[PDB]
Amino acid sequence: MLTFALTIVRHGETQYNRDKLLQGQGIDTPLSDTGHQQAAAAGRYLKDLHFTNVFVSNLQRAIQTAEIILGNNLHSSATEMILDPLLRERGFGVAEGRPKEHLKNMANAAGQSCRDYTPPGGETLEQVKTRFKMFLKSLFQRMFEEHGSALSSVPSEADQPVIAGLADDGAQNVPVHALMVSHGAFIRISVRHLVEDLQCCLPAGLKMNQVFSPCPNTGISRFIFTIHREESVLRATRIQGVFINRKDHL
Ligand SMILES: [K+]
Repeated sequence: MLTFALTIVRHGETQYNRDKLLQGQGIDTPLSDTGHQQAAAAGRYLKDLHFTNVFVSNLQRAIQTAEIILGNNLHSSATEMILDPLLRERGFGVAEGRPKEHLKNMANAAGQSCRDYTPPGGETLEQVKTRFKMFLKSLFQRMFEEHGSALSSVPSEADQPVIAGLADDGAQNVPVHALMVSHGAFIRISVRHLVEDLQCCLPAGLKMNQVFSPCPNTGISRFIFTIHREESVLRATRIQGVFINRKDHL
């Protein structure tokens, strides 16, 4: 009954990103000069889209990116930025602020692979995914409550959106449109949840290696959700991937 677009953007570069140090929930660094530039370029790229809703993590690097994107936007000045701590980066505990290479050493020393390993004080992959699941539940409820004017009884075929390599791909006739600004590990985990764990459609020519790749700073992804209410429970009946980790603006 409600169809809405979700655009997902990773925050712009920090000095930690540049120096390849792990950045989680505890070190609240700002954008570097490079990050400010990347955020402005993403803001210019998305400037002609109306974001009816905006959600950002509580972390400064993400808040700044969201602020720059909205400042550059030509349609969304009345949209409030909602801070949601559920969008924070995966926690890395004692590994945070150490070279990403140190995490690999810790994994090795502990006998597990980089994928199985969670450092002390850190979050496991399932814990991060649970946060995204909670975010989705909150997102659906908020979109549904606010966009009664957009609700429709008309069902469609799971055919492909128009993807022309432009900023509005897949959203040309989708007026309800949320922006989500978050973090690389969180987004990667979230994308895999959407694609693998849920019923999901992916367009012609999109390689799975791309779908599951790490997101660059200000890399942009897009999904279209169709949600239904049954027994007062909201559920996604269709999730359509449009593009993943796009960085044409860079
Ligand atoms: K699936």
